[PDB]
Amino acid sequence: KEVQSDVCIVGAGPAGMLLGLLLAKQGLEVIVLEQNGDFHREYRGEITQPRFVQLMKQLNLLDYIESNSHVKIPEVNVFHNNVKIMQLAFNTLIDEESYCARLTQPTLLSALLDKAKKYPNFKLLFNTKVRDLLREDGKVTGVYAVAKEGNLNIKSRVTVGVDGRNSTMEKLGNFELELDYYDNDLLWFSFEKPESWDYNIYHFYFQKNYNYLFLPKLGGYIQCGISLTKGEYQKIKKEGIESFKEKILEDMPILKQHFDTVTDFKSFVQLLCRMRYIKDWAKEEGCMLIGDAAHCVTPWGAVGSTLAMGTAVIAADVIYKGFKNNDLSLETLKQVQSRRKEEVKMIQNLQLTIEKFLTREPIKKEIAPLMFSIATKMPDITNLYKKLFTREFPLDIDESFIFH
Amino acid sequence: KEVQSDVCIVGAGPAGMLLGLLLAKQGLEVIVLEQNGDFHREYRGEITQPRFVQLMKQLNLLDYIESNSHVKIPEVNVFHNNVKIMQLAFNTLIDEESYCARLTQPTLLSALLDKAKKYPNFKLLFNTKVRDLLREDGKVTGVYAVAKEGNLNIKSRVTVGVDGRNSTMEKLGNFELELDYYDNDLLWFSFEKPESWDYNIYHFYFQKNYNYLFLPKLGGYIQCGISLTKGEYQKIKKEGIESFKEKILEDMPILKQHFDTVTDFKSFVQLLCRMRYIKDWAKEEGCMLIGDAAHCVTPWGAVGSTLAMGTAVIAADVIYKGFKNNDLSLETLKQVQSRRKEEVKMIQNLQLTIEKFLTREPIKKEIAPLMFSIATKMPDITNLYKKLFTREFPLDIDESFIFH
Amino acid sequence: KEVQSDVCIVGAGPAGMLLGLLLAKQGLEVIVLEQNGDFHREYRGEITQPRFVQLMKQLNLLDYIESNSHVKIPEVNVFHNNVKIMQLAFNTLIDEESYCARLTQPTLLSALLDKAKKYPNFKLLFNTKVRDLLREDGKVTGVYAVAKEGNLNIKSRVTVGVDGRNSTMEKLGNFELELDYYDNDLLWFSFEKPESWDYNIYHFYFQKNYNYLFLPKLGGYIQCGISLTKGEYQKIKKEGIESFKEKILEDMPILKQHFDTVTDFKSFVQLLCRMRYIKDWAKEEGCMLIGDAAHCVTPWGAVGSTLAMGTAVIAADVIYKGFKNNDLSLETLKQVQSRRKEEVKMIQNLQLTIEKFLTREPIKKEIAPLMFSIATKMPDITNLYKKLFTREFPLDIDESFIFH
Ligand SMILES: Cc1cc2nc3c(=O)[nH]c(=O)nc-3n(C[C@H](O)[C@H](O)[C@H](O)COP(=O)(O)OP(=O)(O)OC[C@H]3O[C@@H](n4cnc5c(N)ncnc54)[C@H](O)[C@@H]3O)c2cc1C
Ligand SMILES: Cc1cc2nc3c(=O)[nH]c(=O)nc-3n(C[C@H](O)[C@H](O)[C@H](O)COP(=O)(O)OP(=O)(O)OC[C@H]3O[C@@H](n4cnc5c(N)ncnc54)[C@H](O)[C@@H]3O)c2cc1C
Ligand SMILES: Cc1cc2nc3c(=O)[nH]c(=O)nc-3n(C[C@H](O)[C@H](O)[C@H](O)COP(=O)(O)OP(=O)(O)OC[C@H]3O[C@@H](n4cnc5c(N)ncnc54)[C@H](O)[C@@H]3O)c2cc1C
Ligand SMILES: CCCCCC/C=C\CCCCCCCC(=O)O[C@H](COC(=O)CCCCCCC/C=C/CCCCCCCC)COP(=O)(O)OC[C@H](O)CO
Ligand SMILES: CCCCCC/C=C\CCCCCCCC(=O)O[C@H](COC(=O)CCCCCCC/C=C\CCCCCCCC)COP(=O)(O)OC[C@H](O)CO
Ligand SMILES: CCCCCC/C=C\CCCCCCCC(=O)O[C@H](COC(=O)CCCCCCC/C=C\CCCCCCCC)COP(=O)(O)OC[C@H](O)CO
Repeated sequence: KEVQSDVCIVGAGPAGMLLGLLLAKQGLEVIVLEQNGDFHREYRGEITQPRFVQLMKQLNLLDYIESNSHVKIPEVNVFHNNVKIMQLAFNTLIDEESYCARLTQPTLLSALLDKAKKYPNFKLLFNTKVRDLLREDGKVTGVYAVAKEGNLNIKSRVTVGVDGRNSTMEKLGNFELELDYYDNDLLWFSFEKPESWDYNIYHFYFQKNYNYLFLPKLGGYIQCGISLTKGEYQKIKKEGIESFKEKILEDMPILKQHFDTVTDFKSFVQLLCRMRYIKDWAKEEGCMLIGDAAHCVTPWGAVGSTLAMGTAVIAADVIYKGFKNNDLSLETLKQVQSRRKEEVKMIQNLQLTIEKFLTREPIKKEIAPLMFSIATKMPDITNLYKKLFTREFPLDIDESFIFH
Repeated sequence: KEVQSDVCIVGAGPAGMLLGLLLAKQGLEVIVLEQNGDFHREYRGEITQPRFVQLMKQLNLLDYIESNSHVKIPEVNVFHNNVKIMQLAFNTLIDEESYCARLTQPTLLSALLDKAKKYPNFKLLFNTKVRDLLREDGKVTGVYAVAKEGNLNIKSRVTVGVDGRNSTMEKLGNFELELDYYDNDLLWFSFEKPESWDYNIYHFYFQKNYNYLFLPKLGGYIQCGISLTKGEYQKIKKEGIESFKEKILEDMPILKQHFDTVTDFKSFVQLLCRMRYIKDWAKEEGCMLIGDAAHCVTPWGAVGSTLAMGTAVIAADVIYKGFKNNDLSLETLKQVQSRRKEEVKMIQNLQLTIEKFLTREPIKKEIAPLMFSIATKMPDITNLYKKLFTREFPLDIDESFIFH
Repeated sequence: KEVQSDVCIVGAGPAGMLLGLLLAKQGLEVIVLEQNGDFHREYRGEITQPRFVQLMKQLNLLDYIESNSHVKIPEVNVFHNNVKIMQLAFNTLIDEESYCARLTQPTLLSALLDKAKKYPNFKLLFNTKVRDLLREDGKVTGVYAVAKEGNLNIKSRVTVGVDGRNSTMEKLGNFELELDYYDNDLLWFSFEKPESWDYNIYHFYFQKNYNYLFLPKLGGYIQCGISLTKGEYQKIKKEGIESFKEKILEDMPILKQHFDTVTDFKSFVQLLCRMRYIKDWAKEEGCMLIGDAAHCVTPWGAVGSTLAMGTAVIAADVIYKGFKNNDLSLETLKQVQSRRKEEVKMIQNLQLTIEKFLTREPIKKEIAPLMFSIATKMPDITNLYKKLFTREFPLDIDESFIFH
């Protein structure tokens, strides 16, 4: 059918969903579309940042978010050859409360949906794959989508895409990619937590054969990612499962119990560490790109979700200002990028610098952990930690967006 | 009065001058405006790069330029506490001709002008500072300038600004700065060459107090740049000339003879190591920013002039193609940036990495040279050399640009 | 025959000898057996630590030992390509007197023997090589040895093995060895001291071909050790003496006068840099392994003798406590290991980290020296110096062990 509204957010991710309710409490007609059936269809990570806590307290949602199931990671540890080389507790970064949080994306999305659906002007449609844009009169008037019931021409003055790195809307509008980075990947597998370890951990190991990352998998497990170069996993698959198991157990002898029942490669998940940046997030009238669709980043420090959420809150700010001033021009849509540009670019440069440490070249794989140990012992490093984990000042938002 | 041409180039530096004649030999009408009375008025540099040799040989200009006054520099040396830690002969980078050169901008510009003025369709005006842009019918039509003898209203299909880092057309057209970096400065002074030293040198020194750069100043002298942090030269002036002289002679005792007659700071010249990148070099029809006005860089590797010249060559190719096809809109003008983007950005990122070694912070200052040594002993380092000093492939340009 | 006492110490090296007299003044019955004829038979080193001085002045023995012949080494220097990269004066590590000391093991052992022989309950037998343990009634009750006159069945409640790395009692009791490290060796030779050098030196040199160590050999000479990889010595011997001499003199031209008279490999002495750690030093009643037989280490920093002496002091404390308490079970003998474990493991890990600098691999050999320079320029290097050279707190022992 034909339904008309004010804001159409393609994608029900953590960003759009946030952008879903921030406008919903402002009295705007909001429709949020997702192609999936729910938030459980795809696993998009669990670890968050102290920046997330900062934003939740800034929006006065910290207590409501904390009431759900979560785990507080107090610090991050880096080991070299099973010897600790760096330690950083998140509570020393800012005076207020700060901590990493194992908080599943489905649970946070469910909480946001529960809070948002109390507003009648909010409509969330699942199983709705957007097909194209109603680019009419030289501007984006709405979107043509298929609901699965029928075909919808859903019109809105603003159409915002948060479709993630695998965004179809990136090419529906002529959005030019000015940064496409893909150099490494991760091999994820979950194993039962050993009794010698803690559950609330955030660990990175430099070892002889591979580099490892250990995170608190939901349910009392430990979720470990092995860092590999792009195009190296199929070489390992050809080389044989036995060699991979031997090289892993030589590096991490405690994984022997889990690998005793491992005999093949299909228990691992290949995560592609992609990073992207759109040349201009808004270039037409009524269309703009925020979230992972525009500034997706690598999962080092768990900054991607918080970055998307901050960009979504800035976009809600700009959209509300445009509605109040009756000025939703494209130059108003440039404001979102002009405000998030410094944060996003600084974060992306930090991620590039961190990814430089993951080199697996003959001499560089051996000099990287020592380089990391030198870098973490500089007196400046603390500031860098803040640049990577906290927002120095809260995002300038109107007091109307604060929840009570 | 009323002067009508095809191309109007504001700026007669090495880039525009090249763009001045590359189109001039194509048969187009070219007018080049310069505020200075000659090329000798400002000192704009001496050192070139093997990229310059590659570009000259590609255009079949190498013999003509090499017939002038130049000094071939075969290698760059780096020292730590007066002990060499790095060496690189340029002839090993590529199989063709590869060498740095001492070549003053005035003589290169004089050679280019001598070649260009033989074409009747090329005109050059000196002491003609551009004031306004003749923006009419929603597009840039020409420039209003003052010649010192009258007020000229020059009309041309293409108006190209190569004004340099201190560009007046940078704001006449609303051009945005995507990057603006300024972290260090160079204190330049020339001293007579000691008999122990060679003339065709390119030397860098990590010393106790200051880092030094030595280049062959024209006339049998040696020009030295002392690297300082931004805003630190005033502190040095306050502290006194005697302390500065003592710390300089402690680092480099060979400078004693020159400093025997230095009693004040009015002989050193301060250079601001600014690096800039324009968001989009073409944003209006009939106007464009290329060269140092768009992608000015730091003087680490002598890449600035060659980069500007390559941008000018690509711009000449694009402009000639557009004139041939009778299509000089904004879309075709936006091709120069797309064709120079990756090279310019890679060079700027390498410059940022190199400038990271110039830190004067308490702890980082003493380990920075050693880091540099570790950098120069990597197996990959030679590729980096090829990325910094040479061009992998010649510029994709039409055959009529080759001189005979 | 039949000899019955309290303590039987197999081995009369610096550790056991110390524990030989510490218990002797407690009134216990002690026999110390040594297979050698005297303390001059085997060269066991000359360099001590400030830790040794701390231990000697803790027992009120510093003035007695210092009355002998010794050379005070005030500092340790590290050079790279004949240029000093590190300096450390030991007196800045603790407020008390702190220095290294060239003190020949025969001299210290003779002083300890002279102090101990005044006690009639102390008996030392040279040329009495132990052969077996009298393990009876499910526990060790003594030793069967041969004195060169007769066969001695020595009976003692406590039997302590300090036989060293070549321990013959290491396998008499099934002592599990949980760390067997051997990666490098040292080629030792003594040469006449040049007048340009100081005698009391502790010098390390990173050079082009080999790494060198210079110590004050007794008699006004200089003891030099060339660091080599395991098994490389016989490759050098096959390659020829002349090539070895040329590569040595290229690295250290000051050695030309000594190497003018060198024409064979029979002047150098090969020392194997082994480092062992027994899993548990006490596993049954009436037997124990301490000292070099338990925690042998590499000779970097001169830590082995002081570590063995400290272990012997702790073992004497535990043995006296058990004898006074009348409790000499396995669980009270485990106290020595439980108390020395942290110190010994910290020292051994530091030795591993130091030995990592002695790599001779193609590219790693060149970045190792200036990797050493970086680590010595860290803000926390002084804590590492204190941990590697000094003891933070004195060993907790009774006043009865203090000499008067
Ligand atoms: C496999 C994986 C693992 C990750 N792990 C972590 C981690 O451990 N820690 C961390 O901090 N971050 C992690 N991330 C990143 C994190 O998920 C993102 O930063 C976050 O999702 C940002 O929100 P978003 O809405 O922009 O992205 P997404 O939530 O991924 O946006 C995509 C959403 O839009 C919908 N959609 C897409 N296209 C369409 C369309 N055409 N029509 C309709 N709906 C559409 C999808 O159904 C989905 O709901 C991970 C991401 C992935 C892909
Ligand atoms: C002190 C100094 C030293 C340098 N040393 C080196 C070096 O050793 N090596 C190296 O590789 N690079 C060096 N450079 C950089 C190098 O000079 C530039 O990168 C290069 O000239 C770029 O070419 P261009 O024509 O775009 O710039 P420019 O040479 O600056 O060209 C701009 C010209 O246009 C004129 N102009 C500006 N505005 C107007 C206007 N409104 N109307 C009319 N004319 C106008 C200017 O007067 C100037 O003549 C140095 C620069 C400086 C300032
Ligand atoms: C060549 C060399 C150079 C060294 N240089 C230094 C140095 O510069 N600085 C430093 O701090 N350390 C040095 N050391 C190490 C130092 O000698 C030992 O760490 C130290 O002696 C430890 O004390 P210990 O008595 O347990 O060892 P040792 O003195 O080696 O113990 C062996 C003793 O036990 C006796 N013994 C062994 N087996 C039997 C048996 N079956 N029956 C009877 N007696 C037996 C031997 O006769 C000898 O007296 C060096 C060692 C060597 C081999
Ligand atoms: C080399 C033979 C010995 C020569 C010395 C002779 C006798 C005595 C002097 C002993 C000095 C030994 C210095 C050891 C330095 C060292 O590695 O210690 C470290 C130094 O601290 C650092 O982490 C600083 C940077 C460390 C750099 C890596 C050092 C270990 C690596 C060795 C390999 C070197 C060759 C290169 C191989 C790899 C190339 C591909 C201890 O660190 P920590 O975490 O315990 O504490 C921090 C510290 O206090 C600084 O803040
Ligand atoms: C490797 C993955 C990391 C695993 C844990 C991830 C999760 C949490 C931990 C987060 C902490 C990460 C911080 C690492 C330190 C770091 O990036 O430092 C850097 C230090 O400075 C830099 O810019 C370093 C440049 C990039 C270094 C690349 C690493 C080189 C390693 C191996 C390849 C060897 C080839 C080079 C050898 C030559 C040496 C120079 C941050 O720089 P900055 O300018 O942003 O800030 C500087 C700072 O404030 C003080 O200098
Ligand atoms: C220093 C001023 C310039 C002096 C030279 C003058 C003229 C010409 C010579 C130019 C030679 C420049 C080469 C410098 C090395 C360099 O850029 O390498 C780098 C090597 O890798 C890096 O990114 C190194 C990190 C950047 C430098 C960090 C700053 C180090 C100094 C001080 C801060 C110390 C704390 C931070 C430590 C970080 C761990 C390394 C470029 O990386 P890449 O991936 O592009 O290339 C890899 C390469 O093949 C391996 O090295």
